[PDB]
Parts: sequence; structure tokens; C-alpha cells
Amino acid sequence: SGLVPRGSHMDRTHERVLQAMAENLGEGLPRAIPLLAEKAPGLLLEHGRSWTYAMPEKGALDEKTRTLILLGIALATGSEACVKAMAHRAKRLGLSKEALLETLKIARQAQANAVLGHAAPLLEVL
Amino acid sequence: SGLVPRGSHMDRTHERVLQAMAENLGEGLPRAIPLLAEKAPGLLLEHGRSWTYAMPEKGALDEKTRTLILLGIALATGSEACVKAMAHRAKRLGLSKEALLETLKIARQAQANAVLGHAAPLLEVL
Amino acid sequence: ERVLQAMAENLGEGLPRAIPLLAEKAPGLLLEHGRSWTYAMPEKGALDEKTRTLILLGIALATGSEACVKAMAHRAKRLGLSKEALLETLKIARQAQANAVLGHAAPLLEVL
Amino acid sequence: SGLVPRGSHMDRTHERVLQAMAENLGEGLPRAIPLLAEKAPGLLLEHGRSWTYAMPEKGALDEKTRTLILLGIALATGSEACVKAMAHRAKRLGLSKEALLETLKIARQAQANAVLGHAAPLLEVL
Amino acid sequence: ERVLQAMAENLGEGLPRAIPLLAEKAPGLLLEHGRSWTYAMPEKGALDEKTRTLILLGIALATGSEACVKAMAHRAKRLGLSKEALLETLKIARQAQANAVLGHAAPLLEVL
Amino acid sequence: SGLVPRGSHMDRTHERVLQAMAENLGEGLPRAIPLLAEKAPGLLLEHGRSWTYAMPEKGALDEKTRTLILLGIALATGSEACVKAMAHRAKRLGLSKEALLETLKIARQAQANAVLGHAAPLLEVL
Repeated sequence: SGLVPRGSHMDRTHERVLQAMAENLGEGLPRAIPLLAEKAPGLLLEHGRSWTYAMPEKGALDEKTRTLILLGIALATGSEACVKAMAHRAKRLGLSKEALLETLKIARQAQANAVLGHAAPLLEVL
Repeated sequence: SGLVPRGSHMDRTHERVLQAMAENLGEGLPRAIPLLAEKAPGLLLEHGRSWTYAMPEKGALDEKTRTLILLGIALATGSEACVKAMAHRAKRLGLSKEALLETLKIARQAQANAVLGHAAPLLEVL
Repeated sequence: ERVLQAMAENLGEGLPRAIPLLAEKAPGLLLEHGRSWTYAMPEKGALDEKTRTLILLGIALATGSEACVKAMAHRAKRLGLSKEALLETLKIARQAQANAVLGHAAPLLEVL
Repeated sequence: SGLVPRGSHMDRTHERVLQAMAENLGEGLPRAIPLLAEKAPGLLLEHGRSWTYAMPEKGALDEKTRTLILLGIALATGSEACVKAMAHRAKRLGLSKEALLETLKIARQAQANAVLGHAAPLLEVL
Repeated sequence: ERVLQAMAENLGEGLPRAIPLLAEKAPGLLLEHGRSWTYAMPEKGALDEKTRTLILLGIALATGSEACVKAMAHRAKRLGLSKEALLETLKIARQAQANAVLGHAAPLLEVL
Repeated sequence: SGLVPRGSHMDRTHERVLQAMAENLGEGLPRAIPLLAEKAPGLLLEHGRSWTYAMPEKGALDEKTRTLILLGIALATGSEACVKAMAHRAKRLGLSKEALLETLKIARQAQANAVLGHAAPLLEVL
């Protein structure tokens, strides 16, 4: 159920990793992925290895949760490629519209929250 | 189970909102919260209203998931106040060490992912 | 120097810890800092010092620059900016950050 | 006059908020807004409510100052959708070329200022 | 102008869309841009143009500045920087962003 | 020599990675590192593995260049822990005051550069 297949980063070609991402992200596959396959295939496999290290096939959180965390982060940090990728990832996993919209509301709240958290020095002088 | 009580942002004093946050965040309560209570209580209630709008008491995601999304975002954006607040929030909810550590690994992966997503213009010229 | 004195002048307790260090170890950089500041915000320019300060304050809050938030907060108080104006600036920075998340949401909304 | 009508968040539908934003932002309207109107009207209404809470009619700052603060933040944070929206808002409000260019210079200076603000640990060892 | 020509010179297809616009509508800002750049990176300074370019490239990637990533990428290719050096710079920027998350994790780790 | 020993990620415990980081970073060691060693050794080992993957012994760039790139990124992103760590790393490697100050000037210029890079939409309407 992971983004890339069991042990795919251990392959002797970048093909399995690339195929799984194209397959699981569809139109949301970042433009940089095919470019890595072509110009830095080792870095693409390292990308897959690192992804799996963080999110093992049978880990602490389910795929829904992992995807929504990644989606929230992408939105809060303004990573267009990651927002598109996780939105499509979520669609293919069949995550619900209500869950995706709540994630969006949460990312929006988080950014607002951070401003207040950074406001102490200002509040102190009022 | 929410961060602030049912309809607390509708109160005629900021006290319920403040108490619930101090209670639910403990030592992780951001320094700016008490300052808001003192100097801009209306903004503190607006903070609580907005929090509840994004995460209704019976919403699309459970409190564990909401907290981990907020935690991931805080870590990825470097909001020290939000990282401390969500870490304590998670502790009080009894979230597992394995779930928190996986969230940390995910936030770390997300930031690495974003760099690759921003790398297309560079990869294109190699 | 006078670039250092003037800054300690209008910032007080909000003077960034890095400013004295620059004066001590990289005076040329402290002068360049003063020069670029004046280029961006000249005397008798397009905006008054109040608006300039509120814009810098808004940005500092939105970007999480602890040193600039404190510095612009003290600067604002020295200029006599009202509590209402400073709190409105904080609400605006808070909304700007929320606004940017919605601005980045098109790719997600498209798939719903 | 504000970006959206006061109390429009209490409207039966999101129509009034959408029309006001389209009119005031023109070609600068973020593509996300029409999508919210279509798929998450409640969030578009909350967007309007939150906007008017921060910037009420006859508040502490005039629309020119509010717009330049938002534009400065947009440039400093690299929010493309906000830069475009506030530039069009500014144009429609009739803000001067000189004021807008000074805002750009200030946002640029702010980002440079922050780097020096974060330099204490480095200068410390020099 | 020559500040504009020189930039189109060493950046080519990677010249930011904003540079010609500045030349057209805010020439004074384009000159200031050129002046501050030279102040930060003078001829015969502390670092060679290769290192300077890789540092700017690393930063652009880490901060998500699309215009600077493209601009520094083209600049690097014009200077003849090797593919290995540019890919190593990308891996480094990627690691720096990962490093910063761990750097911000103390408050979380403390509660485990 | 690199921040940590090559292949140390395969060590039975995190001890070697921890000792090398403490020695090479000194007082600049982030407080998170000892905590990882105590509570999430696997992540400290992966941190070392990922570090050496990006920066292998005898790679394309020398340690001076690698350190200044990391320092520049740290300053530009406001990562306090990284600024302190790379400043101490630089000092221990014996990097010149002039090189470090030029890196600070470059990071400052980079942040200013980015604002202009994001200004097209605004300049467009001027």
C-alpha cells in the first residue's frame, strides 16, 4: 500500500520506483521525478529509500494519515509540486472529500496559529 | 475532546478558552496565549473560534490525526511555539511514541521532498 | 559608529543581538545595512514611517523573524503607533498566512 | 470599502462574497476562489468572515495601508497567488506606482534584514 | 542599460521575468540590485564564482525560489560547473531541509 | 574529513555517529541530537546515513564548500540550530573570517533576490 513497492529502492534500475510513483501519483507526479530518472537515477532510488524509511509498509500510522500529514505540510509550506502530488495520491486512495477539506482547513489554521505564536515580542510591548 | 470546550468562543469572557488551552497544552502553552488574554482577549476568542471551525468536535478526522497533522506542519515550518504546543498536546492525549516519531520522520521527508519538487529547472539543464 | 548609535536610538531593547556584533566584527556590513535601508525607505518618500513600520512588522510576523518582530515592535512604540494599529497589523499578518494556504489549494480543490 | 461586504458571511449562499471578490480582484482573483465556491462554499464564507474580522469597515488602518501590508507579506513569503491578487487590488484601489514600488523595496529589505537577525550565532564565533 | 545587458548575458534563458520589467518600470531598483550583488560578491573576494553560484543555488532550492533556481542553474552551466557538482549541491540542499526539521525537534523529543 | 564516519550507519549502536558529531560540532551540536541518541537512535543513524549520502568522502565538493552551502541555507531559512552548528563546524574546520562573512552577505543577497524574483505579477500592473 506504500507509495513504492517492497524493496524497490534496492533494485538495479530505477524503473520500479519510477513506475510506482507514476502509477500512484498519476497527473500529480512532479516534473522533477522523470528528470531524476533520466539524469540522477541513484538520487531517485535514494528518494524512494528515504520515503520508505519514514513510512514503512507496516508502520505506526496508516496511509490515510500519512497522506494527510504530507498534504497539510505541502499546503502550509507552499510546495506546489507536493500539494499536487498528495492531492492525487489522496484521490487514488479514495480519501473522502470531508477529510481532504478538513485537512485544508487545518493547514490554514496552522499557518494562522504560527503568526500568533511568533507574536509574543509584539504583545509584550502593548 | 477538542482543544477548547463546546461553544467556549461564544463566552462573554476569554476565561474558558484560556483555561482549556492551559489545561490541554500544559507547559507547551505558547507565551503569546496569556498575553492575548491580557491585551487582546477578543483575538484570543477569535483564535478559539477559528480553531473549532477547522476542527469541529465531531468532524472528519479524529484528534490523533488532527494533532499529528498540526505537529508535522509545525516541524516543517519551524514554528517553535507550535512544535512545543503540539508535542504537549500529543502527550496529554497519550499518542504513542512510535506515532510521534513517525510523524517526525514524515515532516523531515516532506521538507526533503519539497527540495526535489523545486529542482526541475536545475535538472532540466543537466 | 553613528549608524549603530542611531539604531540603538530608535530600537532600544528591541535592537537585534546581531547589530552590536556586526559593529564589532563586520562594520562594513552594518553600513551597507544602513545604506540599503535608506535606499528602500528614503526621507520624504512614498510612505510615512508609520506605514513603513507596519509593513515591516507584518512581514516579520508572517515570516517568523523573531529579531524583526521585536525590533519593529519597539520601533513602533517609539514612533507612537497606537495599540489598535499594532493589533490590527497582527490580525492582518495572521490572515495573510491563512490566505496563502487557500492560494496554494487549487490543485487539491480540482480533484474533489 | 472592504474586499467583501460586512456580514456577508451570514448570507444564505456564498454568492455575494464570490461576486465581491471577483469584482475587487479582477484578473487577480486566485483560481482557488471559484473552486471553493463550487466545492467548499462554507470555507469561502469563513474566508470572508476571517477577512472582515481582521479588517473591519472603519478599522484602525485604511484600505491602502491594509493592502500594502498584505502585498509586502505576499512578496516576502513568495505567495504567488497573493502577490497577484494584492497587485490587482492595489491597482483597482488606485494606489500610486511610487507607493507600490516602495512596498516592493521594503519587502526586499525585510528579507535581507531577517538574515542579519539570524546571524548572531555565526558572528559570535568570528 | 548595461546592468540589464550583463545579466541577460550570464543568465540567458534563466533570466527572471521580473528583470526586464524592472529595467522598464523601476530602473533605479535594477541598479540597486546590481550594486548590492557586487557588494556581497566583489571581484577578487573571499570565494570564487563557482562556490558563490553553488551557495546561491543551494539557497534557492532550499527556499523554493523558482526564479532563483532557474537563474542560478543557467548561470552555473555558463560558468562550466560540472554535473556532479550541481547534483551534489542539490543533495546538500535536500539534506539541509531535512536537517532543519531535526533541529526543530527538541521540544518534541523531550516529551517522549 | 566528513561530519561522521563512512558506513557508521551500519554500526551496532548510534555511539560512533553521536561521538563524531559532538566532536566536530562542539557547543554547536543541536540539542536534538543527544535526544535522538537517547530516544530514537535509528533516526540518528539515518541522519548520519543521509548526511554521508549527500556528502560522501571524496565527493564533488570539498568540506569547506559543503559547509558554506549549508551555512548559507541555514541563514536564509532562519534555522537557528543549523546556523549555530555550521558556524561551529566552520570554526573547527578553520574556515576564514572573510569566507564566512562573504557567505553571510550572499545569504542576505539571496533572500533579497528572491523577493524581486516573485515581483513579476506586481511589476506587470505598474
